[PDB]
Amino acid sequence: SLNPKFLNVSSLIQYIQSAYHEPLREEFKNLTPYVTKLSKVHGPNHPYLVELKETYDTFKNGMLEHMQKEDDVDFPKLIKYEQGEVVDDINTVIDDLVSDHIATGELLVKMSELTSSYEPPIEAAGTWRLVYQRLKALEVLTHEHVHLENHVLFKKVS
Amino acid sequence: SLNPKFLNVSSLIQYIQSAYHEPLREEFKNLTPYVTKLSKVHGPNHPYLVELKETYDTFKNGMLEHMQKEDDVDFPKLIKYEQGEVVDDINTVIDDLVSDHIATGELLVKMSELTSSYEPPIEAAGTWRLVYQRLKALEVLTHEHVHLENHVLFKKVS
Ligand SMILES: [Fe+3]
Ligand SMILES: [Fe+3]
Ligand SMILES: [Fe+3]
Ligand SMILES: [Fe+3]
Ligand SMILES: [O]
Ligand SMILES: [O]
Repeated sequence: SLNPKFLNVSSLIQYIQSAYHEPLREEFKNLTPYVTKLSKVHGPNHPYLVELKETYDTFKNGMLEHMQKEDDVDFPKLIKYEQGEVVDDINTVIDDLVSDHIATGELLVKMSELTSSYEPPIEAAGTWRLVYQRLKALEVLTHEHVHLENHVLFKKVS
Repeated sequence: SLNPKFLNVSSLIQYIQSAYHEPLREEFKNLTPYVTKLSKVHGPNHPYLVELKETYDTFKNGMLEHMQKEDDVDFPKLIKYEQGEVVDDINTVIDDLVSDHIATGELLVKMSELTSSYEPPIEAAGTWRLVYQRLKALEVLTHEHVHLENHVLFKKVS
């Protein structure tokens, strides 16, 4: 099995973008209608599901803006720094990306708290259980993703 | 641990170069003196150690020339073929690389036969036991190396 420590900065970035950023965008497109439906249908009975929709939307919009910043501005800066060019704001860039990750992590903590980890009541059927499983999988994937960035990619440039 | 289907050709090549090629060159530099000393001290009364020295040398020079060919000429062609440019000898390239790996593999089975699968005789000590340990691990390392190229890297482009 392949050890990410041997990748250099630009391969680690290509890997992140293929394994994490693009599947994340696609899962967001696919999953948001279901979160919205769950809120619309059972939110009146259960107000924590409306809070879940809004926390999920905030989580999603933050992640999309964060991945666009990484793809368009900041990952290219890490690559330039690895090649020997002068990059000021390199620790500014790293610190803002770490701040973004910490915020995303606390939103995941909140979503999981809202759903009692991701345990659906016996009242739940179909769309409800789908949303819970997908949100749990999105949390696992996001944890792996930001751990790769924080403890491998950023350590190679700091 | 990485999933190779998200590494493109360029990144997987960089991976192989950091994880196998450069460590293998370092290990050849460090291990050769010990092989030469084992054959010089114990070779006279144990001629299979002299045969082992000559087989190891052949295996090692073939590996070094083969990795040079991949790094300087053939891996860049795999990357160009991934990137759409015309590389009308790609299959020739892959066939010669596969044939090289076969030849190396057979040199390894020979080295293993000479050493009874790298288990030292009782009367061996020190340098003799060191050489068998290091050769055993270098065979393990080389099989992984060759399997990654043959069955992951070369299948991305053929
Ligand atoms: Fe990211
Ligand atoms: Fe990130
Ligand atoms: Fe190789
Ligand atoms: Fe090779
Ligand atoms: O991220
Ligand atoms: O190789």
